[PDB]
Order: sequence, then structure tokens, then C-alpha cells
Amino acid sequence: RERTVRLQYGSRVEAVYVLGTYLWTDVYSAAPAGAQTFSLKHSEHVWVEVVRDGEAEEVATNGKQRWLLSPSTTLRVTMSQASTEASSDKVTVNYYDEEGSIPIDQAGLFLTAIEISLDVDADRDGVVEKNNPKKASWTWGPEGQGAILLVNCDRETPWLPKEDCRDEKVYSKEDLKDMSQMILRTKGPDRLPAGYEIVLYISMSDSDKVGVFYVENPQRYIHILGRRKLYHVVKYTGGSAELLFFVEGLCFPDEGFSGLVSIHVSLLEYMAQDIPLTPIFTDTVIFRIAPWIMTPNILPPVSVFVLKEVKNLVEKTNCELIQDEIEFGYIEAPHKGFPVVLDSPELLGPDFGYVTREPLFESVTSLDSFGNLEVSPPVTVNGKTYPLGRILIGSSFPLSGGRRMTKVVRDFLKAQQVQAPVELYSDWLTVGHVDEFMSFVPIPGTKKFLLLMASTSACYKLFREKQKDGHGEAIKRITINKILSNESLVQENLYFQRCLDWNRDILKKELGLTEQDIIDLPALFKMDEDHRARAFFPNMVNMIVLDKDLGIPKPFGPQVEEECCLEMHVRGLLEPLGLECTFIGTNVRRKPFTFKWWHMVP
Amino acid sequence: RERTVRLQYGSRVEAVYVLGTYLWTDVYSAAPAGAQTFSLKHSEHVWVEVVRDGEAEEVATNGKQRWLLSPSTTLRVTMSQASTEASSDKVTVNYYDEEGSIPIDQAGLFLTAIEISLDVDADRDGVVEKNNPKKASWTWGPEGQGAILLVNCDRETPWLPKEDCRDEKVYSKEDLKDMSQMILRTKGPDRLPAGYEIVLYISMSDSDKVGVFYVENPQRYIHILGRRKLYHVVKYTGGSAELLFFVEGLCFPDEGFSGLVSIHVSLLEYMAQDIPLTPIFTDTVIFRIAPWIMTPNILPPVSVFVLKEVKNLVEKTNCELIQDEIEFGYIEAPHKGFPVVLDSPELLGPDFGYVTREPLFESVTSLDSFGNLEVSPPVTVNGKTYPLGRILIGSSFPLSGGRRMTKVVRDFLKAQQVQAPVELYSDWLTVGHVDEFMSFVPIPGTKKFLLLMASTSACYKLFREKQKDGHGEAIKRITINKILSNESLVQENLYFQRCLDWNRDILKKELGLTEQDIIDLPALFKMDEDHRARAFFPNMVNMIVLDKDLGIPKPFGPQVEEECCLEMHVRGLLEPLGLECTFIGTNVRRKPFTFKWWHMVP
Ligand SMILES: CCN(CC)C(=O)c1cc(-c2cc(N(C)C3CCN(C(=O)c4ccc5c(c4)nc(C)n5-c4ccccc4)CC3)nc(NCC3(CC(=O)NC)CCCCC3)n2)ccc1F
Ligand SMILES: CCN(CC)C(=O)c1cc(-c2cc(N(C)C3CCN(C(=O)c4ccc5c(c4)nc(C)n5-c4ccccc4)CC3)nc(NCC3(CC(=O)NC)CCCCC3)n2)ccc1F
Ligand SMILES: [Ca+2]
Ligand SMILES: [Ca+2]
Ligand SMILES: [Ca+2]
Ligand SMILES: [Ca+2]
Ligand SMILES: [Ca+2]
Ligand SMILES: [Ca+2]
Ligand SMILES: [Ca+2]
Ligand SMILES: [Ca+2]
Ligand SMILES: [Ca+2]
Ligand SMILES: [Ca+2]
Repeated sequence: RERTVRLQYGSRVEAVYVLGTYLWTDVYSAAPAGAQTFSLKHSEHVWVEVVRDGEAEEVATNGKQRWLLSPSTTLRVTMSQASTEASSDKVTVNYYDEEGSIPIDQAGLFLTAIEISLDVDADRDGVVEKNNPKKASWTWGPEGQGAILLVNCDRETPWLPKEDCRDEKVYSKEDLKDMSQMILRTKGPDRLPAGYEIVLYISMSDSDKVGVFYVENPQRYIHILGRRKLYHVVKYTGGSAELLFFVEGLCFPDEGFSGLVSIHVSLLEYMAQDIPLTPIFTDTVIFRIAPWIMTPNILPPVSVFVLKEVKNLVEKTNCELIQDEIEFGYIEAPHKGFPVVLDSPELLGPDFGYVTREPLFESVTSLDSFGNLEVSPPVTVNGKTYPLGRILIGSSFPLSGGRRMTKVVRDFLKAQQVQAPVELYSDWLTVGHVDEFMSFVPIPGTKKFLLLMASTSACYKLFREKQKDGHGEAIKRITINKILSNESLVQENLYFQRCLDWNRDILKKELGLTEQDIIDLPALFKMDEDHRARAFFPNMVNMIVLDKDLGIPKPFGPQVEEECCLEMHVRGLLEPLGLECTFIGTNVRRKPFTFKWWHMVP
Repeated sequence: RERTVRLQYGSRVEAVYVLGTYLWTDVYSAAPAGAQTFSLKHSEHVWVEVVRDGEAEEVATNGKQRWLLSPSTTLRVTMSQASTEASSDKVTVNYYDEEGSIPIDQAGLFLTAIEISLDVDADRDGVVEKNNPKKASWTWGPEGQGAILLVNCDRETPWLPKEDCRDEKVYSKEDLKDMSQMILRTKGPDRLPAGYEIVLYISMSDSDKVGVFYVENPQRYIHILGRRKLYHVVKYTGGSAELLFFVEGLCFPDEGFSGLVSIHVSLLEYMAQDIPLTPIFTDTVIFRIAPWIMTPNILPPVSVFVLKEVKNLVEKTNCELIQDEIEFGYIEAPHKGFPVVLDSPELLGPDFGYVTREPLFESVTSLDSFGNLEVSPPVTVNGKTYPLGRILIGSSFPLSGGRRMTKVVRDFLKAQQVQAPVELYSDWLTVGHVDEFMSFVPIPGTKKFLLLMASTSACYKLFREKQKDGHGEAIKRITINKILSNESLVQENLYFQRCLDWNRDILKKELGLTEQDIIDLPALFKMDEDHRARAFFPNMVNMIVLDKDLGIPKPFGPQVEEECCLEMHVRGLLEPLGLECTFIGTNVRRKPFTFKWWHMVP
């Protein structure tokens, strides 16, 4: 920051100097008529250079030296410590005529040096460091830097109809733990010279994305910037001082909002009461509002929201106790984080947040329900790494006039960025959800997961062996022989295997999977009036994954032995990998990724 | 592209194979009840591998070999040249039971290999190369790649009320020179197997950004994709074939449109007449729509739009013959480019294009007029390079309730990206334009330019020397002595010098300038009723820059000699750098940067 401060003909000019800047001072155009030359004195804590045509040249406090007055001869003025009274530090310039060794005129510059810094935790360790030089940027990765801000979308105070960020008030110091800290640090004399004030400010646009709070009597809570407050004039305190503000996020990254926001402080010179002039200094900090993050099946379960055997299966973990209403995610900053639940178009408590997106022109379908919303385990895809996974959403083809999740949920999910969503084809299903045909399961040593796919061809292959084994009479009276000889039903399932393979191909491509990673599970569909699939027997892939325990729907199909040839087959596949199958809607809150989302690389 | 193609129990499956992909074929789940093992034959141009648990293993066309039937035993099928009749190439699989050395059943795969490529000039040399592997991306810089598309914002046909891109019709082959070429290249037998078609398509959203044209009888011009045409079914021609399409841009990069657009081709399998199934293949090309670019003063003039001495000054260049209505820019692709004029809220000819942006809710001010719109010479700013310069726009401070150029022109200018706009402070001026206080001028050997700034302090410094020289009577009867002793007027100009220095500081910072690069020109302002500045004498910095000839307003102030102490002073500064001053609204169309905008680096 090089800033212009001209000397004024015959006058003494008072200026405030902010440490970290330097002044360029025109001496020439202040010089009286007929001067040929100037000297200068300057005080201890002012560094002064004289500068002709690039050629810098420092000067002592006391020298009697003269130079030749030219427009190419200017000064550069620095100061290296704040002032303890106003003025005191100074630079004075003498102008001497052709001979005359007494100055004809003089011009001065009376400086008060102050330090002003607007500080945040840009290095992301939870401590608000002193003027991080990257605080005005935001970059990704471990070596990256820039401060993070949560949406205050929980509720500290239960009497309250809405989430904290919904008002412009704070009713509890518990709240401030959800907020990011920003400290205005100043260092100067005991009052500002006349006609200066310090003003925090934000843009009209950011004014619905942030709220800033001052803690008075640290106690009362003052809303200074935010909704309908774009600026706040700050009381300067002298000497070394710190003001503490608390910043809350109000909106998630979304269509038309990247999640970056700015807060500024200006030292504004005035010409009067009102008549503001120009900022003589500005400092800026950036916050990135932290995205909403979903949790996959490979992540350890903490609590299962659910009659009888759901409870009994969960006693083998240390979990507590519709899938279509709710998706559990979280939000995380270096300081704080907490579960936040997305709501399909009120567990709203302390440290349990809430988002919805309601359509406006558009209307909801079955594809909006959050069984149509899943996320992979972490993956690498041609080198790019997805440490938090990829969100998966069932769709229809774009020209097919079929169904689609609302744009407003879709844009929301895209806007979060860190789980780079992938669209699948679920609209061949009557309900239309990705959870009807695919699931992930961890392999309990690793680090490594499996994709489970429904497969009609595996089902026909299984039955043709059973009919061969003579279990064709194994059972409105449904036997294998009965199904196998149903030609019409066979066609439908060839068409459904086609839909399943389309998705198989997307999933492999976008999650970097191979056939090694995929288990096909036998499954069978009947075509409804719309030509869409609905399950024929209980849909086994549509399970609960409580670690290594799998809560798999009970098939009850054409059976043999004292159990079933489907429960034997599915047990045969999963159990030899580590996984304990229990055969029996639910919805499991999980442990966050230990992986911090801000370390993610572009 | 790995794609799924299952064998079908007992059946022969016909498939189309697109070169560049590979198939994964499940053999297991097709195998009859009781098989233990399979062999396979395959034709010459089919490459087949057998794959157990990762372990690939190629197989000959004729071998009698058996393998053990398992779900982990699949095939991988490739083909390396197109087919000349349908089927012909094939893979057949034999299934043998426990002993029996004659196959019990068999399943086949009858492949027709075709080549389909949607091709563009992604390497940016004007020739449409064969399947550039980066054609589906767009990257910046010299080593960067991705195809470029002009907005067709000129007019080939003058009877027409609007610019070409405004309809969905082409009335002249001249037009196609403004368009980008895209070639669907196919290679296959003489007909497609039954139930396949090729479909070009675009998104609803891109459908108002692109128009695509087919030249029939190469002649008639067919609109295939664009406004209200999202898809086009293409006639396959057999053998080695090329279809040529022409693509026109319709909209400039803008708020909410990055300037990237996509066009796709799918091979779509059908189950019937209608009943489309799934794309078995998709190829995608990306275009970046080329931005609108402004031209600075250091660039050579081609024609001056203007009573008497404007004409006489221009005869010293080889130029042809309000500044507030119009800004000359251009647009450039590797193939084509042409001047386009931005219109403040009809030189619309062949190779002379047009854009406007009209506000909607907002209304115009003086700051909308394009004297409030300039651009620097190329600059480097802390390493970042601005090879085309930076657009400069006069503004007011954000909290000041002052004037501002319309958001819609501002967003438009930002959206173009390559001249990263900078806002200045012009609202202290009655009119409010950047051209009232600053100009650039080339230094005629280089490569190097100067910033000229209006300066009230230089003016007072000049007069104080004239009054000293006793020219205080040099001249409603205005003399130097008269001005100097006007105290009220002195104050106003101290305040205006303050506004000028604010801008000086922005300009230095954002154009990486130093005092070395700046000439202050003497200037004087009177404060109007709104406290805003209007010039006192003719505003000299507000000049025409026709190379080394400067067309400088004639000052006519307090004079001496047979001319003026202001025309002597300004001549004294400029002429010793190379520049021929002529003292005398205009608007000069210039030579584009030789620098291609796509080579610019992020
Ligand atoms: C170019 C690819 N692309 C861009 C990425 C797409 O967006 C895309 C679009 C479609 C699609 C499907 C569709 N339809 C009507 C579906 C058929 C399958 N669906 C069924 O309802 C269905 C499913 C199975 C059945 C049954 C109907 N009837 C029978 C008898 N079966 C059956 C099948 C097997 C066994 C037993 C029964 C669901 C809707 N209609 C249209 N129309 C758009 C079109 C113009 C047009 O024709 N408009 C009326 C024609 C296709 C060309 C683009 C222009 N597109 C399909 C795949 C796609 F990739
Ligand atoms: C914090 C910095 N910032 C964020 C980046 C800004 O956007 C910013 C805002 C202003 C600004 C100017 C302004 N005004 C009224 C201008 C005074 C200069 N202008 C004149 O019209 C003008 C100029 C010269 C004159 C004369 C009036 N009257 C006289 C006598 N002179 C004069 C001066 C020298 C010689 C002779 C005459 C033009 C408008 N009014 C308000 N109001 C906003 C505010 C609330 C408020 O007071 N609202 C009513 C107060 C400032 C604090 C933020 C809240 N802001 C100025 C600089 C800024 F950088
Ligand atoms: Ca820190
Ligand atoms: Ca609140
Ligand atoms: Ca809270
Ligand atoms: Ca909380
Ligand atoms: Ca879900
Ligand atoms: Ca090329
Ligand atoms: Ca047209
Ligand atoms: Ca044209
Ligand atoms: Ca043209
Ligand atoms: Ca202009």
C-alpha cells in the first residue's frame, strides 16, 4: 500500500499513517514561487527517502543538506512504530531561493502512526493469529489458508420457533461457540486526531449471508453488521487494544452464492460532521461458509432412528436408538462442528442444525424423497480424490420428460462442492430411488468397501439351478417353475437388467470401480402400469449398514432346507468378507470423516 | 469407457460396439443349469480376454480351451476396426456339463463396430482435427486447448432489422465464416443395425446460447439445434463419412453465464418405434464463447469518428474519418474476428457487430455514458499479467448513495474476464467520467506508456510562478492574480486534488505503476451546486491519442508570449518523450492486440 500525501503550500498538514503502508509526498508543487532547492528535518520514528527518477536515497533526521526542486524529486515516508501522542512524529521541508541561506518558506507533515488490523483464523487452528497475510484470500488443501464460518442453523434456546441464524439477536453465550472470531487490533495514542473514524462494513449482498455481534459487559449481545446493517462506527480505544466480534453464517453455499464473504474496516477521514472524504486505509478478511456434508455407510454409526428386530440387531453395536424425510450430515470448522439434517421438501436442538430447500415454481415428485439420495465412500477417480465421497441422486434422462429431483435440492447439493454429485438413472423404478438397486458395505479390514447391485440376471441364474436341483416346487402359490416359465415377466427383467447395467457403468466410471468391487444380489421386478419396476420379493440390497452388521430385508421366496436358497446365497457372498448378516424405515446418524473438508484439493 | 454387455441365456445378442470403448461381458449368469465350464470362439477383429479376479488373459480365435464358470470369470471385449457389414464380427461361448465334451448350450454376441466422433478445433489452429482428446474441456494459455465460438452479432444481410444471431435462420454463405465448424465423423457398414439412431442434442439452458446449422445442397441452411430445438436425429451414411455443421454463438458471457456450452451426440438404442432405451455411446464437445474486448490508446488507430482541425490532425496518420454513446471493441477466434461496438443504454454491418445492455429495474445516470469507460495498456501487477489491459470505470463509494454505472453493464464487463475491470472514483465530477482526469499515451519507442493525470496542485504551482514572473495580469476578465487570491476556489481544488490522489493510488496499485509513469497536467475545477467538479479551463488530459500525435483541448487561460504558459508547459512535458502535440467529441476504432486472448493465463 503506497498512498499519496501531498505537502500543502505554506501549510502544515496533519495525517494519520497506518503501519504497513508507505506515503509518497510531493514536495515540489508546494514550494513557493522562486525556490530552487529544499532541505528537510524529520523525527526519529519517521524514515524518509528522497527519490529522483527511481533513485532512492535515505536521509538523516538533522542534516542541513539541500536538493534541486523538481517534479521528479518526491519523498517516500515510512514509520515503524505507533504513536503515543498525536503528531509528535513529523517531516518538515525548507525551501531556499537562489542564494539566500535562510528558508523563504516551509511546509510540514505532522504524522500520527497507528496500527489497525482486522484479524481471523486463516491458518485454521482455532487461534485468531495476528494479521495472517493470506486472511483476504481463501485456498484449498492442507497448505491452503483462509478462515471458515459455520451457518448458525442449530438452536441454543428451545423456546424459539426457528434456528439461531433466522433473527438478528443472540440469546445465550452458548451461541458464540458456533460463531467465528474476528479481532480488530489497534495500537496508537489515546485519541484519534480530529476528523477520523473507524467503520466496519459489508456489502448489501453479503448482508443476508453474515451476522456480526459485539459482546458488551463480557453480558449483552449487539448486532452490528448483517441484515439491514451494512456499517458500524467503532469506538477507538487508545494504546494497544483488541475488540472481539463474533460472526455467524446465515446461508449455505447455493446456486448463485459461492460461500465466500468479506468484512472490511476503513479508517475514514472526514471534512466535517457528515461530509465523509475518503478511506485512508482499508483491511479485509474473507470467510468461506462451511458446506453441508453427507455421511456414507462405511462411516461408524452413532445412533439408529427406526418394530422389534431393528432394536435387537442394534444391541451388537453401541449405537443408540422414514429414510425419505431426512438426510443426516454435518458441518465443520477448526473450532466447532455439529450434525445438521437436510429436510426433504424438527430435531432442531443445540448442536443439531437444520436446512431445507422448498421448491417455488416447481413441484415435488417421489425422486425428491431422500431414499433417492445417497453418497459413496471416499474414492479416487483418475487421480482426483473424493475424500468425503460423492453424492448420488436418481434421475431420468433429460429428453425423456421423466421425473427428476427438484432443481433447488440439486443446486444446493452441487453448491456444497466437496461431494461433487453424480446423477444416476432411478426413474425406471416405480418409487424411483437409488437405494432400491445399490448399497455400499465396508470390508471390515480396510479402508475398502464393496458396491452391492440388484441383479435380475443373478436371480434367474439362481432359480435355473434350483429348478435343476428340483426345488421348482419350492414356493397365491408362487414357485420357481412358475416364475421361470413366465416369459412376459422374463422380458421385463431383461429391460430392468438393462437399466441396472446403465447405472453400473456410471458408478464404475465416477467412483473408479471395477468388477472386483461389485457384488450382484439376486432381485426380481414386476412392471407396473407406467412400465416402471416394483420389487417382486423383499429388496435385499436395500439394507442397513451398522458397521459389519448388515440389516438385510428377509426375502421369503422359493425356499429350500430349513431356511432359504436366497438367504443362503446372500450369506454365501457377504459373510466370507467379514460381514455378519441379520435378516429382518431406518436412518443412521454417523461419525464424520476424520478428513477435514478444507484439506480437499481442486 | 467400459460398458456392460451381458450374454443372454440360450440367445444370440446383437450389439453395436463404438471404437474407443471396451465391453465387459458376463458369461456366467447366462450359462445353463449345471454347466461347470465354457469355451469360446471369436472372430479376427474382436480382441477377447478372460478375466478372473483381476487376472487378464487374452484368447485366440479358435482354441478348444475350457475355463471354470464363476461370477468372477467375465470377459473384456475390444475391437480395433469398424465393420463393413453388420454382425460378422462375433464372440460365441460354449457351455459344457460335468463330463460331456459336446456343449449343452451356447450363447453368442454379434457385434457391429462403428466409429463415431464429434470433432472441433480444440487446438485452435482453424483446422477441425480428428477427435482432439481435450475437445470436451476448455483451458487457458498457449499450451491450453478447447474450441472457441463467436457471437454472430454482426449482419450479413442489410435488409434485416437485427443481428444474425437474433433469428434461427441463415440467409447467406457469407454468414458461415462467422461460425465454428463441428464435424460428425463416422465409419461403419452401409446401414445401422435395427433399433439404433444418432441424435445430436443440447441442454434447455444452452438452447438460448447456441444455434447449429446444416448446409444442404452445399445450397440450403437448416437450423437443427438452438432456440426451441434441443435435439436432432441424424441420417447415418455408411462407410467413412463426415457431416459438417456450423455453430453460431447467440449470447456473450454475462452474469450467470460463463460462456461455456456443450453439444453432444448419442448412439441411442430403441426397443420399438418410440420406446427409446439408453445411449450406448455419447461424445461431447465444448465451446467457449469469445469475450468482448476493448482497445486502449497505445494500440494503432484505424479510423477516427468525429469540425475543422479534427480532420487536419488526422491527415498525419493513415486513419480514415460522441465518445459517450459507443465503445469500440472486437471479438476473435482462430478462424475469424471482427469489430463489435458496445452500445450505451447502428453501424451494424457485415463484420461490424453490436451489443447493448439495457437496465430493467435500474435507470441510467451520467456514469453509464462511455466516457466513463476506458481501458489501460497491457500491464503486469505483482506478476499477474494483463496482456489486453484492464477496463476502468468511474464510480462512487458504496455507502455514499452516490452514482454508479448500471449493474448490467458492469456485470457484462466483468463477465468478459480478460480485462478484469477496476472501479475508480469519478462521482466527485459533475459529469462523472474517468476521461476527465486521466489518459494514457504511448512512448513512441516501446512497449511503454504514460499515465497522464489532471492535477490542480500543478496548476497552482504554475500560476504562482507566472504571478512571480509578473504575468499576474495575463488574462469576464480572469487573471492569474484573480484566481490565486480566490481562497474559496483554492479550497475546492484541494478537495479535488484529494479525489485525484485517491484514484492515483488505485491506478498505481492495479496497473502496477510508479511515479515514474505519471505526468500530472495542470487543471482547475469549479464546484457546482452538488459540490461536484466542473472544469474551469479546457480539460487538456481529455485528449485524442492517434499514435504519437496528441489531440489536446486548447487551454486559452492566463497566457504569455505569443501563445500560452499552459500550452508551453504541456508541450514541455510530452514533446520531449516523442509526442507531437496538436491543440484543437471523437472516438477511434483501433487495431486489436496481436496477443490472442485465449493465451492469457489464470
Ligand atoms: C438422446 C439421449 N438423451 C440425451 C442425453 C436423452 O435424454 C434420452 C431420452 C430418452 C427418451 C425416453 C422416452 N420415453 C418415452 C421413455 C421410454 C421408456 N419408458 C417407458 O415408459 C416404457 C418402458 C418400457 C416399456 C414401455 C414404456 N412400453 C413397453 C411395451 N415397454 C416394455 C419393455 C420391455 C418389456 C416389456 C414392456 C420411459 C419413457 N422418450 C423420449 N423422447 C424424446 C425424443 C422425442 C419423442 O419421441 N418424444 C415423445 C425421442 C428420443 C430421442 C430424443 C427425442 N426420450 C431415452 C434415453 C435417453 F438417453
Ligand atoms: C466507510 C467507507 N466506505 C465503504 C467502502 C464508503 O462507501 C464511503 C462512503 C462515503 C460517504 C459519503 C457521504 N457523503 C454524503 C458524500 C460527502 C461528499 N459529497 C458531497 O456532496 C460534498 C462534497 C464537498 C462538499 C460538500 C459536500 N459540502 C461542502 C461544504 N463541501 C466542500 C468541501 C471542500 C471545499 C468546499 C466545499 C458527496 C457525498 N455519505 C456517506 N454516508 C454513509 C454513512 C451514513 C450517513 O452519514 N448517511 C447520510 C456515513 C459515512 C460512513 C458510512 C455511513 N458515506 C465516503 C467515503 C467512503 F469510502
Ligand atoms: Ca490460527
Ligand atoms: Ca441469532
Ligand atoms: Ca447456535
Ligand atoms: Ca451450538
Ligand atoms: Ca438416503
Ligand atoms: Ca485444429
Ligand atoms: Ca441467423
Ligand atoms: Ca454473421
Ligand atoms: Ca461476418
Ligand atoms: Ca471510452
